[PDB]
Amino acid sequence: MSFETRFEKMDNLLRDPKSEVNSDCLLDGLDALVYDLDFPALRKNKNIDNFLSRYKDTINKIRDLRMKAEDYEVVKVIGRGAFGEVQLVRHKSTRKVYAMKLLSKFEMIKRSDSAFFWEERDIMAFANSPWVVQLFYAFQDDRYLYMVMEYMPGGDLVNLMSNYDVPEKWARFYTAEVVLALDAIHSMGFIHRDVKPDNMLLDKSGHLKLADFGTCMKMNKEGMVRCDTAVGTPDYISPEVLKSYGRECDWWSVGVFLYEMLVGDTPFYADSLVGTYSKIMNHKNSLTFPDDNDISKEAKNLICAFLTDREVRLGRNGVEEIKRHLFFKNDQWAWETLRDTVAPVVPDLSSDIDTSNFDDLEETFPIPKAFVGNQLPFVGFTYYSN
Amino acid sequence: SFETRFEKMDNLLRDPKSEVNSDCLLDGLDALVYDLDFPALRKNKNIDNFLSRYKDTINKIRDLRMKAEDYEVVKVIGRGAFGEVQLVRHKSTRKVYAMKLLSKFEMIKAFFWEERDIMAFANSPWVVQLFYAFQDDRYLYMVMEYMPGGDLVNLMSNYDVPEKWARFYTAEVVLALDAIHSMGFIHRDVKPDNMLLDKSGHLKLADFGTCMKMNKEGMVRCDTAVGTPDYISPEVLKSGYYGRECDWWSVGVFLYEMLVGDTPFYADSLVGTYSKIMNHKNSLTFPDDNDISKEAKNLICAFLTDREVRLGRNGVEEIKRHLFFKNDQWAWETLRDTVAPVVPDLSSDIDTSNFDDLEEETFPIPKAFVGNQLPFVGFTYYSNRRY
Ligand SMILES: COc1cccc(CC(=O)Nc2nc(-c3ccnc(N)c3)cs2)c1
Ligand SMILES: COc1cccc(CC(=O)Nc2nc(-c3ccnc(N)c3)cs2)c1
Repeated sequence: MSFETRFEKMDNLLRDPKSEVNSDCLLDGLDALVYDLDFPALRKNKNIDNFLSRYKDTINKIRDLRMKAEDYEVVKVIGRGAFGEVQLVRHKSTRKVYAMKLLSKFEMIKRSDSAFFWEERDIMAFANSPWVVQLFYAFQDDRYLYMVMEYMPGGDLVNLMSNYDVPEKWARFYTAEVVLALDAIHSMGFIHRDVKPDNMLLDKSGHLKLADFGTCMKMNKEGMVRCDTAVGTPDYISPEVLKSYGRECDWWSVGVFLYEMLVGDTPFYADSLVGTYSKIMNHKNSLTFPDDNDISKEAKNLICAFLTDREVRLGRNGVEEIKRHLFFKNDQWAWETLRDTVAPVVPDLSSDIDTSNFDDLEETFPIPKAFVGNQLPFVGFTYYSN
Repeated sequence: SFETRFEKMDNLLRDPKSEVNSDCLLDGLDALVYDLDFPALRKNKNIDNFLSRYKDTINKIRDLRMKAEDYEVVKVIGRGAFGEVQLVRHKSTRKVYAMKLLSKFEMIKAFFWEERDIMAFANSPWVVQLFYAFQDDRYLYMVMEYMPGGDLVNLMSNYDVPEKWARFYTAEVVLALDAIHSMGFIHRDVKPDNMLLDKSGHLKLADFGTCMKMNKEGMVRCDTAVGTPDYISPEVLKSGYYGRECDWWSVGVFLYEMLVGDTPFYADSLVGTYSKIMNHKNSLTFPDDNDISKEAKNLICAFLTDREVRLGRNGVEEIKRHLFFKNDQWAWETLRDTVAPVVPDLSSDIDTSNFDDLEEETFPIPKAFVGNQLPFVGFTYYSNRRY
């Protein structure tokens, strides 16, 4: 390369939203260093003291100029999870409405889990699919991570399933939309691993979008992934993920969702968590349908096609072999124009902040005696849209 | 407003004078990684995971950004306290520069800020120009335009300086010191070693180590002495509240040495010279030299007096008006456009004939976080520069 080339390459890298060394990732680096060094113990070191003093006025200006939590008015707590809460907010200046997921920095470190969010960020930020919930801004402070997404007013599939005996027409529509959306994620080289109705959200038109990309992972050259982590609720997970694989695992979960929609309960439910794991491992004999003519021949066929060992699982050869399945044969929609058709349940909403589909809903780090670098696992999480 | 805050934050990342422009920010990451890559500290998972995460990236960054291996070293054209100056050729552009190196370890065992600043933004034909300023874990680098004509020490050592020449060189020093003063700085250490010659034989000031910013009264309050033992003014020597009058004392010393051949307060020992300075009232004497003109003597004595009566106390113009400078060859306003008394005859773009023939220890591995690279974050001048 030439002199100019090297300069222009470096210059563009400061401007790239996919760059690790963007103007924003670099500002995080400084902001972190200053948080982890402002203690009296460490200030005994002159290098540390002089540095902090030198960058006092500057670090403050930035802390006040950059996007902060006090820039938003909180409207309602629309959810709760492991390491935080999701809330309906209004950006005080623009007056624009968003869903904001908060993640506790102290808790994440304590609970040793402090790297999942990376996958969740990139997916929502750059997916640019009508099937993925859109990330507009990502920011932070010494205590939390913030994800500013577009608000899904229709609620989740858990709420839908709880308010209707789902007819087969609807189950076909919702399964198909899940299939198209999982395929979009796979096409970005990702495996979800724990697909559940809690992750399936409804837009203002009643169409599907996937959310909460916690368990997601990037595939290797062979389209494969390795792990050994703590399973949450085993109910929706593939046997091979519990036994610990490729994207076949996400198709196992689709069969569990299609079962639950039509039967009313999950196929491997048991009292205890360990109970559910046993039923999954012994799927070959545990999977049974009730004696009511209700489920069609093809619905049963597709369920069993997905609820088998990976080696014979519908999907092992690709999306198209799932799409071709007779269960989907219909006179209402084409796969290529489905998200343009009329959704089976269209939400009737009172406002831009209607929260009718959502059910009605502080330990910090100690002072360190030496350098601990608690802010280091979060440098570069920041993101802004233009 | 929302936009206002973006714009404000945006002008800050772009400003070459900003503390948080792309240049400083990249230095901040580069530093953190250097001060953390040790086995002791890597036992901390936060530290290990961070380093592993930013491995591939920090390397790309290091390979792209300006580094010392981008230059071919032609000769060591100097040495000083904290490093060496060398004639280099940028391997890609093939362009020739003088590069001053400063040992990061030795410095620890903050003058460079004033020096960097003056050379980068002076925008005067009297000041040596800074093009790039880069670093690493061991050195600071200052890429300046190469002065092929050498210093005034070399000139004075190869010629019996005639008065015509001494007038020219003094005048150019006067114009250049005034330029620094106009940037609100006291030079504090004016000497022939700091006076360099361009390809045309014209003056430029270099090595701005001792440079300090004047206050509202155009004064400096230093509790300790600063400068060279022979050029140091009585008031800096006993520091301390003083002004730019001190630089004019040194011009006197520089005038006397060019005409007499020796410094005015020279003595056997260094302590001896200090004594003679403090007694400038009786020590200043001229030899039986049927060549030092009446005015040359007058100007020397005008500068070599106590500050209260020193030529310059009222301003540059009273120095300029002095009869010593009365001549029919140049005007003050068109002097650097006149033909220099010694025009260097140079063989190439890398002719180093005016430079005498010339011919490493680092920080130990730390057991805990020391942050030895923190006093240098922001010294880089490459990404965000004034054009
Ligand atoms: C992993 O730790 C946590 C912490 C807190 C909450 C949760 C659940 C969770 O992930 N909810 C999500 N909600 C949205 C969301 C997007 C658009 N609109 C609406 N209404 C909700 C995206 S992810 C998990
Ligand atoms: C601070 O301690 C040190 C360390 C290393 C060298 C020195 C002497 C010193 O300051 N030399 C200079 N040389 C130049 C220079 C510019 C253009 N062209 C040419 N040929 C030389 C500028 S400053 C002092």
